[PDB]
Amino acid sequence: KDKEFQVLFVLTILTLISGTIFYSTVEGLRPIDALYFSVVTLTTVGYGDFSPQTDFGKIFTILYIFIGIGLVFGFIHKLAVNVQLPSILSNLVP
Amino acid sequence: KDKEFQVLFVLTILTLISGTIFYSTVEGLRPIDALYFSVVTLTTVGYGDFSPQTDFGKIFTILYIFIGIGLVFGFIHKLAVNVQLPSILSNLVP
Amino acid sequence: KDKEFQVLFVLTILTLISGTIFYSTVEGLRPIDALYFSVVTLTTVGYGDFSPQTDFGKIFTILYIFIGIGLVFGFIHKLAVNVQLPSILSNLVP
Amino acid sequence: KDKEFQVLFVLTILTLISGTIFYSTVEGLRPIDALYFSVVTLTTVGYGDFSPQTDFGKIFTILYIFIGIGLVFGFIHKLAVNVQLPSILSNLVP
Ligand SMILES: [K+]
Ligand SMILES: [K+]
Ligand SMILES: [Tl+]
Ligand SMILES: [Tl+]
Ligand SMILES: [Tl+]
Ligand SMILES: [Tl+]
Ligand SMILES: [Tl+]
Ligand SMILES: [Tl+]
Ligand SMILES: [Tl+]
Ligand SMILES: [Tl+]
Ligand SMILES: [Tl+]
Ligand SMILES: [Tl+]
Ligand SMILES: [Tl+]
Ligand SMILES: [Tl+]
Repeated sequence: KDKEFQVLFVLTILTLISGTIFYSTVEGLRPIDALYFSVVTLTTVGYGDFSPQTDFGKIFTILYIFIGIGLVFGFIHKLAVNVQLPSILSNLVP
Repeated sequence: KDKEFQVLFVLTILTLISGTIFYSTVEGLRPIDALYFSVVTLTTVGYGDFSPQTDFGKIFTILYIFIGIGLVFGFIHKLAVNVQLPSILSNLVP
Repeated sequence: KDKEFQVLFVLTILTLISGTIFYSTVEGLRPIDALYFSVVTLTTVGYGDFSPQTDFGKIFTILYIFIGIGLVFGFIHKLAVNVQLPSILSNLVP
Repeated sequence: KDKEFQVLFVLTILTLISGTIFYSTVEGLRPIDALYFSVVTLTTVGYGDFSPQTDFGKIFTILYIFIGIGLVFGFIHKLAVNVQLPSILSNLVP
């Protein structure tokens, strides 16, 4: 639980590393924009201020979403259950 | 349940207060636009009519999403289960 | 189950009726655009091809999302479980 | 489980085939853009770089979302549980 959250954290980090490199290189975004876009994509926000322009970028984004969404939201949840909720409940009492 | 919903309500309010101040100040949005954007972000709608323009805004938005999504949707759900569904079911019968 | 799906269906319909009237009137959208926008909003797609321009539209959209998201996705799910999955499984065998 | 994932995979594929043909034809998108848009829609990302322009496209998109969202996310999850998580856990040990 405290130990499992560390697994999803690495996996998420690795997923975002992959998107940051792909979109910097193929779509030509600055690395910070590429990471931002990767996060905005896999959390399903999708502002569209960055969006792939090339057919290679679109095909990767299809695959990137299907693979990553399940992971990322897995991490958000465990962060919610096993890391966020404790601190909350511990602040309720002295 | 009636008591827990009040916890998530405050926490959500505090999360949206934080986004409203950050985006008003760093991204220069009117306070109402900043709150609207914060809500549109953390519910994962993401119209993109407002989107951060500065690197500081993008880095904060990455962190803001990961922290807040789990909270907000937690509140939507409890609102659904413990506050919305009762009124519905009570209207079914006299 | 077959009976409960009918409840969420009406409630969803009523939620979308409300958005269709509000956005037609306050934001000035054609009624079909207003319904489309209401659906695109409460399912959290959020293309942003329509987005509220007035402060009244933004305040309503904040409230509309928090109230409706929980409902709508409730209906999508029951449609998935109690109406979509049966037909699927019945087609598996003669 | 290994067998059920194959069911959702076909159904998802068929759902995306339908969107690819509809949006190519009615909205006039290149087939690759149409598939990309279908995926970006049903995963609720919604960049809005493509969005339907015709009333027929908007009405279909309303129905397409309500029908498909439940399916697609069903597939993402099973992919997460029954296909993604194993490989993860098997890499943990030799
Ligand atoms: K946009
Ligand atoms: K735009
Ligand atoms: Tl945008
Ligand atoms: Tl941009
Ligand atoms: Tl979304
Ligand atoms: Tl979006
Ligand atoms: Tl937009
Ligand atoms: Tl704006
Ligand atoms: Tl958008
Ligand atoms: Tl747009
Ligand atoms: Tl428009
Ligand atoms: Tl979205
Ligand atoms: Tl866009
Ligand atoms: Tl386009």
